[PDB]
Amino acid sequence: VQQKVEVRLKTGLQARPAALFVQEANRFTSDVFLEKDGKKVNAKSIMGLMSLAVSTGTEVTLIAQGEDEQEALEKLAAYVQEEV
Repeated sequence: VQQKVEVRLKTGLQARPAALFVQEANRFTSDVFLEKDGKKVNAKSIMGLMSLAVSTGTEVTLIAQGEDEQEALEKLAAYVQEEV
């Protein structure tokens, strides 16, 4: 089941946090995504990170279409815009 919460990627998933992002979204047994204002990709995947997630400042919706749909999507999107 897929849900996603769009957040501004203040992380812009460069590596430090975002590797952990991918890792968490990935922990989540969900087809996770990150959709830059709709431009979605597998959040836990290369293009999810490097492509969409890496777009620091984009209001990208972090999806999780898995066992931890809601869980994954919300905390992962949260993560992008929650710290620095």
